[PDB]
Amino acid sequence: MYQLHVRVVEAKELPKMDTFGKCDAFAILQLNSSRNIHRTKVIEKTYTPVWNEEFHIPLEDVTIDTLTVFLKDEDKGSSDDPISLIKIPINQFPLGEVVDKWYSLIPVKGVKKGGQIRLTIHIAPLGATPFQKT
Ligand SMILES: [Ca+2]
Ligand SMILES: [Ca+2]
Repeated sequence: MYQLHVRVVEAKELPKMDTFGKCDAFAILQLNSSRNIHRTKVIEKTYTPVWNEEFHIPLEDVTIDTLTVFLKDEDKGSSDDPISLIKIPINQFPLGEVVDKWYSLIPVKGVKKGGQIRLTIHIAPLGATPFQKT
């Protein structure tokens, strides 16, 4: 068994998602199509949100698993405003290494730019210390 440790650090270059505002940005993490979803806090009225939030997701397969990262803009009614997403194959991360990297998000229809998000990702055997080289 292996575990995927993910620090959702920050994002930048976000589009304007509110006609009289900026972006009320939060991120969502999903392994494969698992119903166990992880969400950051919202950072209100910014194009450069910093969350620095850690999540720990059990992996079912260290090669075929995929991490989908959704970026969204929180709005005032019952729904939010999708911005962009990226699908990150898990096989590209060397086992036990802590990889700090920026990822260009692909914007949804009707959004001019998708932004970039910084993630620290670390696949490690269960019980090993998160975010330390193994
Ligand atoms: Ca909006
Ligand atoms: Ca908003």
